[PDB]
Amino acid sequence: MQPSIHLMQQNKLIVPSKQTQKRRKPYIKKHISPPTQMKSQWYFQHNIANIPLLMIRTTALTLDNYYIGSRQLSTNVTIHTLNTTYIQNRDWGDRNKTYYCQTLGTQRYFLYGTHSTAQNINDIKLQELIPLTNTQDYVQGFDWTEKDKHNITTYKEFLTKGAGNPFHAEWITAQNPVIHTANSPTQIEQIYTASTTTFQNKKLTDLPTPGYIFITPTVSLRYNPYKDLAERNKCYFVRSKINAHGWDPEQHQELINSDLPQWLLLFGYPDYIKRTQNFALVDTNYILVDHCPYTNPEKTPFIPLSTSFIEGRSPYSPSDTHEPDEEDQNRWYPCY
Amino acid sequence: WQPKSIRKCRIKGMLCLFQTTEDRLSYNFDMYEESIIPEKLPGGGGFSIKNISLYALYQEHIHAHNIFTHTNTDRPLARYTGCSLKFYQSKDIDYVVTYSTSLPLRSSMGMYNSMQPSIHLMQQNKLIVPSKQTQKRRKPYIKKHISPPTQMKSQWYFQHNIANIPLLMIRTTALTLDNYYIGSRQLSTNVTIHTLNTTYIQNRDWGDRNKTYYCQTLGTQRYFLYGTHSTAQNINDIKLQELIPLTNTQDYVQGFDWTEKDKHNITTYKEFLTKGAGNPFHAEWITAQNPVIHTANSPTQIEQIYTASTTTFQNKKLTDLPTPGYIFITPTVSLRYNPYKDLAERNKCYFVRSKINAHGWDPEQHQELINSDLPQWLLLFGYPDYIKRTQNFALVDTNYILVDHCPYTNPEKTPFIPLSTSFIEGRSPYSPSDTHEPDEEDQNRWYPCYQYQQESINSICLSGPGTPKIPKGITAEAKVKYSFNFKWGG
Amino acid sequence: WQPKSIRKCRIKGMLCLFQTTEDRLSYNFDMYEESIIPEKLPGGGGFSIKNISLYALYQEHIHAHNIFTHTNTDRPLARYTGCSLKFYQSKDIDYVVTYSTSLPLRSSMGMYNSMQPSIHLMQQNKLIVPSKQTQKRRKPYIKKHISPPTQMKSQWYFQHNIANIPLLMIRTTALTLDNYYIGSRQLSTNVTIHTLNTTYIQNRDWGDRNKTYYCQTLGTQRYFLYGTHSTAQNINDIKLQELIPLTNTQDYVQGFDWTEKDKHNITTYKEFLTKGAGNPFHAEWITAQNPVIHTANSPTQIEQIYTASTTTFQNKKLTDLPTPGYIFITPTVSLRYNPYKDLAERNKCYFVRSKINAHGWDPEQHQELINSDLPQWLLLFGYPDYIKRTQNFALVDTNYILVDHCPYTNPEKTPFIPLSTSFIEGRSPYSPSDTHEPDEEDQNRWYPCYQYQQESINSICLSGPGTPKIPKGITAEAKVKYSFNFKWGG
Repeated sequence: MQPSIHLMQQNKLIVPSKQTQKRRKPYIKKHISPPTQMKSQWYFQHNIANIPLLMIRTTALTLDNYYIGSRQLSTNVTIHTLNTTYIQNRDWGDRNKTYYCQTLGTQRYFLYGTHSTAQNINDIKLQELIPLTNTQDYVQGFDWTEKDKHNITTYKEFLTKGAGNPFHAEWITAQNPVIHTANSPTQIEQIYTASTTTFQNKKLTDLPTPGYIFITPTVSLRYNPYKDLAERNKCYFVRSKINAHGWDPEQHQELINSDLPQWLLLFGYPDYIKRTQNFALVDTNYILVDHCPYTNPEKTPFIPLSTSFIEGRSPYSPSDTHEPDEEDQNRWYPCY
Repeated sequence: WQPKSIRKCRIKGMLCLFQTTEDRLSYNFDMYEESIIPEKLPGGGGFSIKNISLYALYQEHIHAHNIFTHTNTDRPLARYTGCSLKFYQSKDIDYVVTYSTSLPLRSSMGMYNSMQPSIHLMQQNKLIVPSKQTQKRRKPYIKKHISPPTQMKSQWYFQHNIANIPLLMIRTTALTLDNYYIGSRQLSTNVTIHTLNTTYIQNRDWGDRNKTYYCQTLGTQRYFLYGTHSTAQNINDIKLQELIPLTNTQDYVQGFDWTEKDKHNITTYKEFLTKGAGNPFHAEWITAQNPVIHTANSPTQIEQIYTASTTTFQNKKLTDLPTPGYIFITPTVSLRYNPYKDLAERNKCYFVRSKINAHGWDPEQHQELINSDLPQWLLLFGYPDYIKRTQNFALVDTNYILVDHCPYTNPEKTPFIPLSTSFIEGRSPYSPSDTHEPDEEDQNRWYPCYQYQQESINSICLSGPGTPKIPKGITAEAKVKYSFNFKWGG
Repeated sequence: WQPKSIRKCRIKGMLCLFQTTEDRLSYNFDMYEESIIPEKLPGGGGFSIKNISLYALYQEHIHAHNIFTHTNTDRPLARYTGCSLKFYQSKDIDYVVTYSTSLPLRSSMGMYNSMQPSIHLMQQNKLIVPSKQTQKRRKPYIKKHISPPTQMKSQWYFQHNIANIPLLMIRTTALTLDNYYIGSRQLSTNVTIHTLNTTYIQNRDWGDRNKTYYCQTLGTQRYFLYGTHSTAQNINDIKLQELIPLTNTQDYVQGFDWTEKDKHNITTYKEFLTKGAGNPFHAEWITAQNPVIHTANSPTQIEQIYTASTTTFQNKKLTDLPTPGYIFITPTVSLRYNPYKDLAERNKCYFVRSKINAHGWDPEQHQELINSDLPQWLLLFGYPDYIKRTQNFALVDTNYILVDHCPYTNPEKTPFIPLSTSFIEGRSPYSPSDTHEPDEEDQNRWYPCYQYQQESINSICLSGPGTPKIPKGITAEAKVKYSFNFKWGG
């Protein structure tokens, strides 16, 4: 149905716009025969009521700006994506359950935001970090120094109230430094239950497991349809409401596409899935994924992210509403 | 002796000829669509060279831009009959086309020079495509039948035997029949060209933290440029503490005075030269907005002086340097040029390496890569892209730079040397006004180099007749529909 | 621009298409006439692939099978016009023909599969030649004119420049339009196939006097087959002295009991295994006419036992071996198969090396040499000869063996493994009944190998539709007269 492949289809009909071309009569008229199965005999009411008589396929295009619009700075489209090398947990949307980016073996890993001005990773103080500990909540978090502001008496209240959104505008893009580690905040729980005021001498390296890496949640890929083909690229849906890792299909192997380049391959695929499979919620229940080796920055599996979600704004609100709307305050997680 | 089974087969698809813009007016498109163009950087080209081959058509079908009327599977025999081209009218730009079917179909230096639109119209057997704005036709396309190449006879051939042989070569470029000799807001034809001041900037070795930059070397003595904030017009009273030497390139750093010693943790003047170094090409020094003094100082002399005593500079004057000569010399000058006042009695252009510690602007690479007998606005057109496609130099964009000789400017220097306005005003290329500083990527490449010639040589081309002066920030498309007739067999 | 002197020249001669027989029904003839076929061994083939070239015609003239109307001496220029073929009717067999003149004329795996007569008739642009018995025509030959290859134009060429280029490719096979789905004495369609019992015979390393043969190796334990003459059905009371181990292959030896110690000058049980070894594939053990017991004995255990004491075996029982398990396992089983009950939902066939000490019947040589989606009676047809001509393996006949997978037999084993009736009944191939023992030459090759698959895979092909079931011991000829038109020049 994508227009550029649609024109190649035989027995087509183009309708030039009045701006593109001025015709003598502003309409194209044709006679269409009945379906070849339906003979020219008589039938009852409510016996041919639901039988289709004519099926119309239409799409929009522009014969003038075929390969490029006008203000289009370039063809060179930027695609935001989840950093799938470290964000592998598909279970979001729970106040009670903390969010771990990935689980290697039986150890969970977490992302921590900090405001440290020192580039060293070992001197960053444990008080300054702002753990995620949740999703679905567009909350930016705050430092341990803000203990008095939110009526905090213990670090448990800090994690319940001072939790920050990993996907928040100040952390999704890594505008502020964010550190991935194997901290397992239960370790900090034990440390401050032993003594919470002793954190003045607690350093980032004192955690039982080493590894403190600046890992951004999302990266901006650069892509180009003229440089992209279809030697192996593929796309499909995966559930977003399960506590399982990996981005492989587990739902329906009949709902995998492949042998077209990305700009064609994506076209109409979500709506097709909506109409054919009738999944639980489609929009809210799960998410779409693809595999494309033809981007400048490439990750075996990919994962779109609208610019609105990356810049911290509700969808389809261009610039005026800089914060997520009232309705989506309880759904701000990677979702269709 | 026709084969047993034949099947008529057509190939129908839309081919995007070029997407051009003001900042990308005179570059070859078809070598840029294969390569990824970074976002927020205008690309494309105002002219394209097409070598349509059967393997190229199959590759296009892989990208899903065309269809086959009948598949060629298990029919190795092939037979070519001819092609039909439908040139669609662009909405707001004008393009002319021409096609050839000779034996070699090898692009040459003369062909790319002749690709410039005003000389392209003079070429015989042309075809103009008026834009819808320029003229409203009955049918918004020009259709013609093109015979196969005259060498390729009408016999049968194998698959992957005529795969790479060209069947049709298309030459296209953009123009504007209305604003032929001038755009509209074009204040005048009177184009300004920034150039390196080649009378004193003669060293071609940039891009080294360790090695200082000397503008020129006469005999065995090196000369250096120093920036100062002195408010006195006298050249002898300017204090030695106030000067800000260059001592480096490739670093967009503006420098600071000796009075700022405490700010950057400076204990010796060596730390001053390592940290307080300034870019000679910086926006506050390239244009000579602030005074800059050329001399034969040889900063090792100042090294000796302050190793003797650094605090004694309160009584050290500019004239105390062992070698005299302190001249206000701007790094770059703005020439005024006019294509109607310029001819081709001796002008010439060529490339020279930018990564060697040698002086002079003469060619030393390839005497076969010199052009001459056309005026500048024609002579430059497509010349860089020609060099990219033909010679395959090391990096082209980064390895070296282009130079010309033109006696027809108001201010004239035997050899010249473009400089895009972006590089002169201290901004990354193709960023119009918002990003006033060089980007993150080019912080380690801010030296005179081909990635900073772009807009200047493009404007030199643009000043010539027939250039499509479109509004800034808009992109113009040009689509062509191709129908190749084939007959698979076997 | 015709040459100065031309001379019309024809080439007339008789070409023997194939001489087939029941035991040689589905092999390519034209690769066997070049090689010497030993006397008293039927040869030929039921189908032939012909690549008639000018050099081939000259070679035929060297053998004096044709004539030239006019000599080509001192006339290097050549011109081809066309060929006329006269297909003579065979006396008592039916053959169909087809011809192609494409560019490559390279035989493929699909072509040789499609060569089987019942699928060959379905091919378009065919030609049937009824036998004189089947039908009496007015003129006992079919004559047609065949155009030159469509790539070869009607221009002039040099000698030894078109010498090796094919001019005409002939595909032929034998059939019988009368007995299409069944012969005559054919008791039934219900063909019996002997096969190696692959559930326990899994070792592919045969043909070594020094190395003993183990049927299979589970983990690190080897299993062996033992023949005995015990008249008691109990498996635990069978005495250890009565067993006759294999301990070798490639030797058609039946073995003997420990009681025959004196006959062969045996002093120790090592001499018993060196001399009293028996062939597991021998006529009295392959079919399990005499009981044979599979076990995990590992004869080194018996070595230890008799080195401790050899005369104490009077009290040694079969159960005293360190590892239990004594199963009556026949080396080969007779499957029943039917082409009308067999399809192609998953069946497959391929070759595997027979001269390696490795287990399993999976392919490890070439995944490009697997066939599948045809029923067995088609799938096997011409496949060995195709492999001979295309891959040029080490020895084909002796180096390795063929295997298939077919779930459609009454008794079914994931992988299968033909075995000609001759090898199962202990006789040399192609010797019907007179020579009851393997010949002198094959005394040192009597192991499962391609030289013993012949009649079985041939019978599998024969069971299919359209096979010319001729009487045993008769040979059928098929002669074709070819007339090539040429024009020498110079």
